[PDB]
Amino acid sequence: ILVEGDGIPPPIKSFKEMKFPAAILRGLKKKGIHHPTPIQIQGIPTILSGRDMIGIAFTGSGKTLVFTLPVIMFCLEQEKRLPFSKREGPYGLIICPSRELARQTHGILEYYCRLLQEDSSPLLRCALCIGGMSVKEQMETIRHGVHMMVATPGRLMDLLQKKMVSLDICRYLALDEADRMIDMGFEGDIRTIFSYFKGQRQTLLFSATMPKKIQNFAKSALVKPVTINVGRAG
Repeated sequence: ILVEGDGIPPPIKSFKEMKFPAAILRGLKKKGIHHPTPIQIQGIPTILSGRDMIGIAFTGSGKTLVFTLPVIMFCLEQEKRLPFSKREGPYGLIICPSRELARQTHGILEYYCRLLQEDSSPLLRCALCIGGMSVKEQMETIRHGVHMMVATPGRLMDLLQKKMVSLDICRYLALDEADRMIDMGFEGDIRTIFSYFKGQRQTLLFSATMPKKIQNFAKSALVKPVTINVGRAG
């Protein structure tokens, strides 16, 4: 693994020392996840410190936990401090290239959120904003307020234009497969989405590749990120 940037938070070698709630630790074990992977060991402390992050990583590296477990922890703290109102949120947004990936990530979020609620946390609310859903479905969930939203870029753009969603309290934005999303034509939509932020945000970008178009994108999207590169082998 290769890490670049100033002020790199030290790596943490176990999930327990990363301070996840017990319900999360129990759920990792139920999923057979016992020890962290290299991008988790270095990436989770980076995200928990509040820094922006570039993860050069692909499926199999354990990237998904890097960008899903911190945002659940942040939302849980926020919901305790001040319960979310109807029409409030999202606080955290994950954008990905495909319906099947968004569904998968959303289900991961709801899994951990269910585990937390079975252990006397509040129930956090997670929205899926993709194609093949009606105005009806989407409007419904956003009516109750949303902690976390998982979206594909064209659908999110539609919702933002129609003022059905607002990014006014969104403080966390993760881009999963940013290379794939730009190759598929969504650069403009993603860049436009960033301009819907009225205030500051922590931005995470995950990509298996890093060609010049993506290097330039990341320069525009992120601020002083820590880069973590798992390597072509790992």
